[PDB]
Amino acid sequence: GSEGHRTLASTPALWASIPCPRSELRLDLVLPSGQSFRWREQSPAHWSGVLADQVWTLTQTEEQLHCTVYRSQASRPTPDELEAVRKYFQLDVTLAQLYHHWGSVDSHFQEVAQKFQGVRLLRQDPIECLFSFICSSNNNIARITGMVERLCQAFGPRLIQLDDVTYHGFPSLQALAGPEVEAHLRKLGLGYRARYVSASARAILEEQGGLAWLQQLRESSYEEAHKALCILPGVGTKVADCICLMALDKPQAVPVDVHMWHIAQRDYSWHPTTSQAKGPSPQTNKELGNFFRSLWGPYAGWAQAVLFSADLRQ
DNA sequence: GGTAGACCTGGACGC
DNA sequence: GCGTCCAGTCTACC
Ligand SMILES: [Ca+2]
Repeated sequence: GSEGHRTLASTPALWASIPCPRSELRLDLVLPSGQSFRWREQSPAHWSGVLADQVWTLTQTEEQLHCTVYRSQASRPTPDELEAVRKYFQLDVTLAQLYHHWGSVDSHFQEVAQKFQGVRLLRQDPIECLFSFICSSNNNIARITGMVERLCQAFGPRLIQLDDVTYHGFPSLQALAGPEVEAHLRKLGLGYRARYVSASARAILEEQGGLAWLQQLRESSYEEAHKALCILPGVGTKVADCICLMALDKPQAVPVDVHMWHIAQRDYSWHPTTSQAKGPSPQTNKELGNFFRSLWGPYAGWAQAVLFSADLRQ
């Protein structure tokens, strides 16, 4: 009863509400591995994970976002705690407003977007996002989720246990920088990315000024930020964009990959013009990214998320 | 400066 | 059921 993951039905007195229409947010479209890889629908329509260093379970109704915290006497979330939720979902950004603009300038978005309202971007932690996406390169979402999970089990701070699940917070730079971590990661299956995680941790900590460095990029320019990020091992343009776009408040960053070429090509008949080659290449990927930035504007990245959600569901 | 190949893993095809 | 193919960075190199 008071054990296991909670539910809106089962322990009512424990949930608080955040005004939020399913049109402005769709948990089933945002939390599935892709932006973050740490949320799990442990119970239908109920997603659990670590948010702001505590475990929560989120579920929604047609006009309400219900939340629940596990921290020591159990109680519905406090108001401030709920804010952390709004900050994470960047609720002050109005999806209706953004969708309208994109629709206005792009008939195809206009079409496709209808069935997939409520796709926004999570404001993630630089560290987690950096390393989560270092694991994403030349890989698929299934393995990535697995890799990230093992990584957090083995190196992240132990949080609280629900049923047979012991939550962990994302590892720290120090942790990831520790000795013999690479051999450890290799044993978890991150393959060659094992070294990348190990090296980027040490690199940040011993060559760029530590944690503060990343935290400074939130204030720098996308151009600068993306630039700086590329230094780290296993971090190219793509991963650099993911980080800028999902944790460094750079909403115009557009992560270009084979996925995107497919969309650019079959939905816009897009061709590289000022570039050289006909297929994917550093110059051509740079172009594809510019194409969408001028087509969608300042929040191009957010827009891309919408097409990706609608696409995969087909 | 702008290409090619190589690359840990493991679920998908295709033969 | 085996071998090839998918799902970004990095480096050797013309
Ligand atoms: Ca590929």
